[PDB]
Amino acid sequence: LPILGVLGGMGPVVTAEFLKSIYEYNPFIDKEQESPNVIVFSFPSAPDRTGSIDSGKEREFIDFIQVNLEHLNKLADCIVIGSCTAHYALPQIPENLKDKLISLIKIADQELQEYNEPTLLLASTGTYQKKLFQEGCTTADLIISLSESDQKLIHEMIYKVLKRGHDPLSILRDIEALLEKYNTRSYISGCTEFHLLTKSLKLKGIDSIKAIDPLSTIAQNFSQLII
Amino acid sequence: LPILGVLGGMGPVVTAEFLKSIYEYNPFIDKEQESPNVIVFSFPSAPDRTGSIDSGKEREFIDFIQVNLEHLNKLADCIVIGSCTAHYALPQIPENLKDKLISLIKIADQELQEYNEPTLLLASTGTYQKKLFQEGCTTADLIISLSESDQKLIHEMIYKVLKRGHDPLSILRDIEALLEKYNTRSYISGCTEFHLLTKSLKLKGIDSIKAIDPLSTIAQNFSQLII
Ligand SMILES: *[C][C@](*)(C(*)([O])=O)C(*)(*)(*)([N])C(*)(*)([O])=O
Ligand SMILES: *[C][C@](*)(C(*)([O])=O)C(*)(*)(*)([N])C(*)(*)([O])=O
Repeated sequence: LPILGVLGGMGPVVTAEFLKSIYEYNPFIDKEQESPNVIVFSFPSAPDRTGSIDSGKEREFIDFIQVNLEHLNKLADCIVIGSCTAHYALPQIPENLKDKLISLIKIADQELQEYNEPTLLLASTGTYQKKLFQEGCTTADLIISLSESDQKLIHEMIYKVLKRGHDPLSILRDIEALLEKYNTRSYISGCTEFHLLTKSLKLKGIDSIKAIDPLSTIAQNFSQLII
Repeated sequence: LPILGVLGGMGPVVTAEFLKSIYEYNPFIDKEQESPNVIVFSFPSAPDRTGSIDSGKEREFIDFIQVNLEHLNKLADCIVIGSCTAHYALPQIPENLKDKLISLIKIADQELQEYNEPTLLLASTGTYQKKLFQEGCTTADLIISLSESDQKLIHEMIYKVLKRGHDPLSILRDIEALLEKYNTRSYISGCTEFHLLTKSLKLKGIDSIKAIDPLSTIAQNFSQLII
């Protein structure tokens, strides 16, 4: 009966891998009928998120979301947007469409409250420009913001490696480096692509790092979260 | 602009992995905007397909499809059902809903015509009961039907291993065995789960076997097939 709608494609590789996680972390006992009921709107054609801010038409982007939320509100019970940045348009949307919503920022916020140690916000320059975490989280004093320099190095990783579907473990060495620099053993997948990393770490059984990955957190607690 | 709708979840593991293939086999050059626009209805709760035939209510199952096709006809340009068996309900659906459809049986049929050697139809007992390939394919004389005995051994693989998300390569030895028995170096993923195998073979670079996997064939030729 209960159905999740996912407005994704903003990271189509991640979008796919996220759905894969949902069934990985909710494997049925006897019958498939048991398993999670998901709807995925995978639209890569969504106007570039970090590039919609740096041009005149954020107007075009907000429309995209509104249109697709109007659809998903009918077909789903709960709704998730598979892009953190993308949440920046939610001020502009009428409150009725956001009734079913589950903020990736709120999920990250709760996770960080329980973990309760300083944690590095891994996000692109454009994700940071929107200040979604600094405004949105109650646990904001525990968030370590990257330097503008390192935000661009993370922009490289996301777009040049992760988004292109290459092995997430390749960037691991560069991420371990940052973690020592900013002096934590933990990260927030500000940019959703780090769902891909989060998995690859768990797969390798590398427990040295604590990952606050909202998409993992959703997948795992699907049975609870979806009403 | 062009959008594919996928009525899936009949194999939720496959459904996820299929979407992953779409982006694996259509990796963008410069911008993600380029990439494939997909909608996925992943509903595991679809009444058991092989078990809907062996009870009174195939009536319940046909409704499920019709309802979801009515939806997808609005939101998509082309439509695919992520289950071969599931095509057995298409006689009962009004022709207007099937205007956008892409038959997994037709795709398998074309592929087999070009390959043009005897090829083993790997499918469950229930998939066979519906005789979808024997009636649907023009290339039907090239299809080698499994023995009823071996259909149940494939039922085991599908449900006990593949559907439960375990490594598809584990069954490989048992599949190589069948291929030698029925005396081919080729197979048809009658049951869609063998998308999972098809990938795992390609990943390993095992070219000894020729796989007629419709879901691979769709993913690869997305740019062409979707109008
Ligand atoms: C901005 C990035 C994206 O996917 O468009 C990032 N993954 C995000 O939104 O969190
Ligand atoms: C019957 C099986 C299923 O997925 O329900 C098989 N994968 C098929 O339909 O091809």
